[PDB]
Amino acid sequence: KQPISKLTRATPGSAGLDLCSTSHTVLTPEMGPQALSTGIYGPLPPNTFGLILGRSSITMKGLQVYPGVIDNDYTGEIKIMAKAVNNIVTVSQGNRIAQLILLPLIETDNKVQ
Amino acid sequence: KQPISKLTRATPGSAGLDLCSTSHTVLTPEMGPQALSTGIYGPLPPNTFGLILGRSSITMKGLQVYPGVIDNDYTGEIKIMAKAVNNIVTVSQGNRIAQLILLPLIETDNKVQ
Amino acid sequence: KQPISKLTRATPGSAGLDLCSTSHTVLTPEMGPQALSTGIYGPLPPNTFGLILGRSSITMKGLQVYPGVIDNDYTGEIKIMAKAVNNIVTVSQGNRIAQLILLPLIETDNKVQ
Ligand SMILES: O=c1ccn([C@H]2C[C@H](O)[C@@H](COP(=O)(O)O)O2)c(=O)[nH]1
Ligand SMILES: O=c1ccn([C@H]2C[C@H](O)[C@@H](COP(=O)(O)O)O2)c(=O)[nH]1
Ligand SMILES: O=c1ccn([C@H]2C[C@H](O)[C@@H](COP(=O)(O)O)O2)c(=O)[nH]1
Repeated sequence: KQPISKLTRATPGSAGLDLCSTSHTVLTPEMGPQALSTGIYGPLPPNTFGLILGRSSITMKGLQVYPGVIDNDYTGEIKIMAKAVNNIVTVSQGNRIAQLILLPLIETDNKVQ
Repeated sequence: KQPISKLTRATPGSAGLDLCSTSHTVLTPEMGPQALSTGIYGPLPPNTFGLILGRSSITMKGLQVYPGVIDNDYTGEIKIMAKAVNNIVTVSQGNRIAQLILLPLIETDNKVQ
Repeated sequence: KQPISKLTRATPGSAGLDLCSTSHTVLTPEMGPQALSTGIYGPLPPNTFGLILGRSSITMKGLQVYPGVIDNDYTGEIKIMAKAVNNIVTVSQGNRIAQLILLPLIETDNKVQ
């Protein structure tokens, strides 16, 4: 059970923190959205929220990651929501399949329930 | 006709403001992108823009929300662009199907036309 | 070879900078994700990263742009990752098919490799 602080950036100017699946998973188009396990857990740094986005090299290989919002105070496991677009896609364990982007959480007076 | 200020957050640390459809809508894969009415209108707080994203529980049920950019000064109705991925999806009136994220609008010197 | 500074905003309050394809491209659903050339190159303003998102009018016409992360220091050509959802889509040269959003790049102590 690992916190977001254990994630790494590919390069200094990389916007995203790499996310890997902890399991070998095969996806087919007819399966629809699948939630892939990462072994990485919220919560996020104060005043930030997360966006899970695809890596372009993985998108172009036919695996769509659905953009996912990670709430600031989520303490569960970050999962990647993914779908094989046209073809059979195989994710090997430890392959980098998504990225976590951190963004400022703007305060508003919207009511909270 | 309701402003974004009438939206609510599920919880204090929730990144997104919940968006519901004002209509019962059935979607099938062959229908392609459909714009669902929300009865909620721009514009956005100063120096912010909006991103419409899916709720993960709804994505995993086979309804894809296409990420949508809400411009700061848009004064029209915020619609959710949505597609049934694989199966027939039914949206009941008032079910929460998307979320609005507010983000800082960065100024640039890019020319404006 | 044109920098992001040559991009234009539709309007002052437009969140996104317009991206056009430099080629006439026809897309069919069975083709899967295609990377469309823009002739526009990184890098991004300091402390920012980019998100490529669809234009709603183009999404509703059946062309899905996969959200793409542009790293701050990417110096290559910005490409639009796109897919025809259900039908045959034709992109004419110079038609605006996506938008670039600029966002703050938050610093973290995540290790960098
Ligand atoms: O791709 C995603 C999207 C969401 N979540 C988790 C974190 C979110 O805080 C929580 C609730 O999801 P949303 O309602 O924010 O979409 O689910 C993920 O693990 N992966
Ligand atoms: O999912 C969306 C995307 C856009 N719009 C509205 C607000 C945007 O300001 C306007 C123009 O769309 P874009 O060009 O920003 O994509 O359409 C929506 O209501 N829902
Ligand atoms: O839609 C996209 C996504 C990415 N890239 C380029 C810029 C990114 O910095 C680089 C690496 O992609 P990612 O790993 O950030 O997804 O590819 C694009 O040109 N278009």
